[PDB]
Amino acid sequence: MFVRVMKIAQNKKIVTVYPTTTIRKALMTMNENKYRRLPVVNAGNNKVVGIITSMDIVDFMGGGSKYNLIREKHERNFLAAINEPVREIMEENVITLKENADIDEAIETFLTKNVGGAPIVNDENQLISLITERDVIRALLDKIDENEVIDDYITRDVIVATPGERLKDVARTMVRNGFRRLPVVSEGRLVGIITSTDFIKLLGSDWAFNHMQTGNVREITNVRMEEIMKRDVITAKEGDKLKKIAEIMVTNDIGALPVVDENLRIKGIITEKDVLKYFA
Ligand SMILES: Nc1ncnc2c1ncn2[C@@H]1O[C@H](COP(=O)(O)OP(=O)(O)OP(=O)(O)O)[C@@H](O)[C@H]1O
Ligand SMILES: Nc1ncnc2c1ncn2[C@@H]1O[C@H](COP(=O)(O)OP(=O)(O)OP(=O)(O)O)[C@@H](O)[C@H]1O
Ligand SMILES: Nc1ncnc2c1ncn2[C@@H]1O[C@H](COP(=O)(O)OP(=O)(O)O)[C@@H](O)[C@H]1O
Ligand SMILES: Nc1ncnc2c1ncn2[C@@H]1O[C@H](COP(=O)(O)O)[C@@H](O)[C@H]1O
Repeated sequence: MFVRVMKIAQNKKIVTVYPTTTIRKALMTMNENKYRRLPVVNAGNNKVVGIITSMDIVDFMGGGSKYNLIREKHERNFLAAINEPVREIMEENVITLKENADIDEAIETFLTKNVGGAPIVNDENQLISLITERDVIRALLDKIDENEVIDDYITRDVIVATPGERLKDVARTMVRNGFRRLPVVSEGRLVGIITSTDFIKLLGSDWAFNHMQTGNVREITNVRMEEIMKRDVITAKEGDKLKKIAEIMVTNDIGALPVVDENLRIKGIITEKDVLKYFA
């Protein structure tokens, strides 16, 4: 079937920033709009020139190569570094869809190009809209066979964080593996979840505005997972229906559920991208 992606796209206007928008302001925008994904456009002609997600912020904070903007150019000063324009840490060469793109293209793009959301552009590459894996799952939820089970879709080998792990280390794990969410596991048992969004929430805390002005930047990246993880996790289990799990994700704006034992031992993880393999 050939259904236009545009027929689904968030008919809300898309929140954007500009290349000269500071990292600080981009962070606030992410925070204020709850949107953890921001297209970078010209002011301008509205051409998509970049994209910045919470994962890019986690990179910048210590998880990857973008951290050297802080450590090197700005000699460990997180607060001066965030005055840098967003173009310094945004991803360029963006994966986009043409305004005539269809659902199957979007899905293939999500499944093969390891993205969860893509800007929809026209022929001038001006921003029209954006589509996420959630929008597609929401639109096709009642087209999932009610009997289809989650087993085949579960990612068995889970990359994990522990309650004692420092933020600077979990950030490495997230960025290196390209996983925004890590189940938190201790002695084989699920004790929580931590995501890249949590790291962003932390930066906009009173606790963090304190250490920055009178910090002690390092104390932010030294926080252990137990201090900030979500302890009570929406989990899935083998034998659960795929449609049930999918519905739970979409109705809660949650992208990932750790898959657990009745004893809370980790069997796997299932995410929105996995759900979309049903329509592969
Ligand atoms: N459409 C895109 N085109 C190019 N790069 C992108 C795009 N979307 C995200 N990225 C980049 O991918 C890297 C990982 O970010 P993130 O994991 O937040 O995106 P994602 O993989 O699309 O999200 P999700 O885990 O919900 O599927 C970041 O550097 C981000 O800038
Ligand atoms: N399975 C879960 N159970 C309980 N809490 C969760 C679960 N998954 C994520 N969270 C919490 O939800 C909050 C938002 O997480 P996150 O933004 O990474 O979810 P998401 O799938 O990316 O949805 P979105 O991309 O639309 O924001 C975080 O505080 C995270 O700890
Ligand atoms: N923590 C993890 N450990 C192992 N695999 C994971 C983890 N998180 C996600 N995956 C798998 O990686 C693939 C891409 O999923 P994705 O939704 O982009 O991950 P995430 O939401 O954490 O960024 C999926 O098959 C998913 O099950
Ligand atoms: N955008 C960036 N991302 C990562 N590291 C950077 C970035 N900008 C500057 N740096 C680091 O800061 C050092 C000095 O930068 P510069 O003074 O602008 O030439 C560089 O050698 C890099 O190691």
